Amino acid sequence: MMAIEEIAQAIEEIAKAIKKIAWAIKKIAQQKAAIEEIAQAIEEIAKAIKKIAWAIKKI
Amino acid sequence: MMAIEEIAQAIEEIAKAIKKIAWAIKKIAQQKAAIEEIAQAIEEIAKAIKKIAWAIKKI
Amino acid sequence: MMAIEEIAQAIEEIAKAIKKIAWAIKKIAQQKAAIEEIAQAIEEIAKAIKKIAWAIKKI
Amino acid sequence: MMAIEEIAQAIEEIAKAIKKIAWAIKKIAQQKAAIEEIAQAIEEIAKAIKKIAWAIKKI
Repeated sequence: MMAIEEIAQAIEEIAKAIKKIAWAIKKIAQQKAAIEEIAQAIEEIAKAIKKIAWAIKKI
Repeated sequence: MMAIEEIAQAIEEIAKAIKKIAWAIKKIAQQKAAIEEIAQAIEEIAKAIKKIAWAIKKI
Repeated sequence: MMAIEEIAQAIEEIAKAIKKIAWAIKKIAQQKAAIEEIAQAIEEIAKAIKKIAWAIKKI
Repeated sequence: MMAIEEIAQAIEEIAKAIKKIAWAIKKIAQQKAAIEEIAQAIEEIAKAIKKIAWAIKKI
């Protein structure tokens, strides 16, 4: 019970950190067209990882 | 039921975003021999992650 | 039994290696504001992955 | 049955591709002390991911 909830909470933290990485790569691309594509893909991965955390919560 | 299907759908989105990252690293390598090796490996990871999403669907 | 314990031990090793990556990116940022943000996010991911390993142990 | 075996096979492919990434980052570091640390950490992650694939096989 509590173990699966701990896993979901940890996965939520991972999604938040991956979104922070996407923003930083955006700023690197500003300082680039290919790097911007990487940052937008990383943002989509963060969104999907947050969806996984919620589904694990439902389990 | 619906939770495991949500996980598979999210993993499919992750594989699509990782394939987008592989293409972008390819274009960086054009702008490199080692970087091209990284892009080809990332493409194989995207292919394997999509296989994982389908197997989770079967579960 | 032993298989789930093996998975947790492997995930612990992954968290240790991700923390090593975060430190190395810190040193790259010293040699940078965006790169430092990436290193701090990677450290948080390592912390969360270690939490996942312990929860899998409890399972 | 077959779904869990498919997941293990896919995870084995991911470990092989991550080892290929580690070698490429090694060659980038040759072309660096921090980059070499990243490559050695990525190699350890590939080793751990292969251990996870085998434990999933045992499951």
